[PDB]
Amino acid sequence: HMPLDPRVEQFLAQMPLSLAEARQQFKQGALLLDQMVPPPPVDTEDGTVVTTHGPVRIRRYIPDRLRFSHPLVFYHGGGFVFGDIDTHHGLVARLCQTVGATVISVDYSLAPEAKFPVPVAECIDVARWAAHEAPGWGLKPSIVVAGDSAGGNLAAVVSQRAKDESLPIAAQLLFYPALDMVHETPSKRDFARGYLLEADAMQWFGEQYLRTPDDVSHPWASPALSPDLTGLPPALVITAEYDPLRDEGEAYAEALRAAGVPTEQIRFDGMIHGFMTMPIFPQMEAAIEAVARFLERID
Ligand SMILES: O=[N+]([O-])c1ccc(O)cc1
Ligand SMILES: O=[N+]([O-])c1ccc(O)cc1
Repeated sequence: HMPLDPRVEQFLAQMPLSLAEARQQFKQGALLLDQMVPPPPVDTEDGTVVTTHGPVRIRRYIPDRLRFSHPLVFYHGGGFVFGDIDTHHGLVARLCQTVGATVISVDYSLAPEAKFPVPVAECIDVARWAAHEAPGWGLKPSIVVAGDSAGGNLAAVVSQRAKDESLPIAAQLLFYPALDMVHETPSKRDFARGYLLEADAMQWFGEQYLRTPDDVSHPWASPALSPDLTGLPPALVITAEYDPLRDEGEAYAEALRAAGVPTEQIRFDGMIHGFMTMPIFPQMEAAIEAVARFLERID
């Protein structure tokens, strides 16, 4: 369908290890993008949450002007293997300042050192911590969960587990999430080479994160498999046109909508996976404005 965005096209055309080296390479790429398009200044405070699987470092972002009445809890992407609070600073800083929201960015345990479902547990525990702390920040105790890619998987799973875990969640923001590790979709078949997120990489991420191949069918790995989506938190689902994960994201949004979940589904045309941590693309800021607009309607 639609042409590639021009800046995206140029980026792809200009594109060209041990685990430690690969993690460093990912961090170096994130730094370079931040150097090209610097993040907004923002007040932050570091801390550590005691979870059921150990200490999890967090960073709380405080907006210049607080305008949104729920804390956001943000889970970074990176295939469950890469990324951290610093790689996703450019996005989180902008979410904080544009929405005018307190944001808790989470440094959950990475694979393969920690395996499925450890980060899911951690992410629930941090969300619960935030809900407990919210009144002392002058906020409502119901949280908004958010994440990109693998982080969007975590946000979606936390949301599905929330009622069972007595966790109050007001909304879920899924940025090009991974949701279905079982089924091939047309986008996954057709866009899995040459658009930054590759088939070989996704297979390797699964090998690092999952305990055994059978885990693909577990709903905490593949939340799109869950048959009952009724009563789940209001959902914003942002996809990229030329992303292998596009179709599972959009299908999940359709399923949420049909289950009576208030859902906004936005495809950014001509875009690729990862664009909301790539500030060289104006669509990153457009999508952050979509977040602000969506969250305005929650209260
Ligand atoms: O393991 N997986 O299926 C994944 C996980 C993350 C991602 O960005 C793509 C695929
Ligand atoms: O690490 N593992 O056990 C795996 C995980 C996923 C897969 O598709 C095959 C093997």
